Amino acid sequence: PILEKFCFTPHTEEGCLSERAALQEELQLCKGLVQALPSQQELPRLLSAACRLQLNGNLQLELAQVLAQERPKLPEDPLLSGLLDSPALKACLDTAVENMPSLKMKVVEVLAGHGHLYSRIPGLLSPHPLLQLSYTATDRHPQALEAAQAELQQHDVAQGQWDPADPAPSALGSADLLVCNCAVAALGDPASALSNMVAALREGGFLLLHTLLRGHPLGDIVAFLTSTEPQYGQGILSQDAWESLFSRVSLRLVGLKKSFYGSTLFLCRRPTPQDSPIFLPVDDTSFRWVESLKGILADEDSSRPVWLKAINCATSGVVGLVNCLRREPGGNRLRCVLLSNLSSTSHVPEVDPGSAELQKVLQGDLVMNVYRDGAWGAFRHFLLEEDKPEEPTAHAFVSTLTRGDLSSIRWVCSSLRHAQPTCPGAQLCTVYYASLNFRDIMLATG
Repeated sequence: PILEKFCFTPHTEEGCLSERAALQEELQLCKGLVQALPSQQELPRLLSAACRLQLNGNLQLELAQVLAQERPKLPEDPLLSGLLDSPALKACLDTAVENMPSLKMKVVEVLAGHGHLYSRIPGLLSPHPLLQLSYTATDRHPQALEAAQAELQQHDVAQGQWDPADPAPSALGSADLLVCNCAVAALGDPASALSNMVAALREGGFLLLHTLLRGHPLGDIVAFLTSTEPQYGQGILSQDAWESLFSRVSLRLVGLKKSFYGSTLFLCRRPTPQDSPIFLPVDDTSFRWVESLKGILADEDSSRPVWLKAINCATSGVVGLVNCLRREPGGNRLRCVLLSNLSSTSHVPEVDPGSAELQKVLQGDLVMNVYRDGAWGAFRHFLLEEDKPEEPTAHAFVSTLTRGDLSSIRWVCSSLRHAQPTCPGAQLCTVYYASLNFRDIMLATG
């Protein structure tokens, strides 16, 4: 079985990877070499080689090319691909999948050869049982991404010839989701590439963009490097620079995921033609709102989106209601807004049409808009940790978790922790040395 956890997820989060210890050590290593102009990781080795040839007046040429760095191993560096291995990628992909009028998803990757997302993205969508995915990876040159062609084949992907700078090919046409991995890939120009992508992006689609932010320590460090290649430097931009860049192409930022050192992950949704939205209260306890909603959904001719908003009670289950309604005919109009605060001291934002928050969520236009404890977010599914739970216990018994295999033998908590069976004529005894007999081997062996 697929084991998951149903967790709340803020739309905008900061300091995602701060918990990781290895990433902090990597940042310390990279800044140490940067200081005064050391690890098995590729990026610290690259900086060590840059400092090695010259402590001063280093050739941009010599640091740029060096053995063990010609490979695109930077994306394999934990610092650069930290967020992708984090749950932020899964949350963004779930957000993209959820807000689709159809059950099929069309995703295209730009500069896929360097991005390498083609290997990682398709796996994360396997847990969705009904989702059907059509993946296509595009890179500037045919020889680019020539390696790993078997890795592409094992997944249901297609090659590409699109270079983002030029207008998108008609073959890609309209796609639900665009993934770039701009952190490692090189874009000719930010505004031009964004214009081309938004041209390729369908109406109401999503643009998932991964970038390193300028003005941050690691951002400045990468800015110093790759100075030989101007295109990569243009990819590195300020957070406000990216925010302004999105607006110019009329692309609205639905969500943002940021790392503690500076690596960030942008998610944007192409605006859809503004339509007057219906409003229906869904907090009535008598459930008489079903008839009112039943009538509205009946008029399938109307294309007005319908907003079910519950604000009276945090326990209202409108989330599942809209989840089930969307599948049924005429469900494309449904969109949810719920205010569920778990703390009384927390305040409730106003959802009046005049108020700003409702306008902002309408502009975002996401199906799920759940506000809890001062942050707009939506519930998401994450695979839970594989390791079995363990706790300190005074009572435990040796058990073979899998019959017939000795490698499984491990200590497990014992029912004696409760000691209810103890009674007069029976007593509990500590065990210092426990012997093994033939029958024990026969049992463990299976």
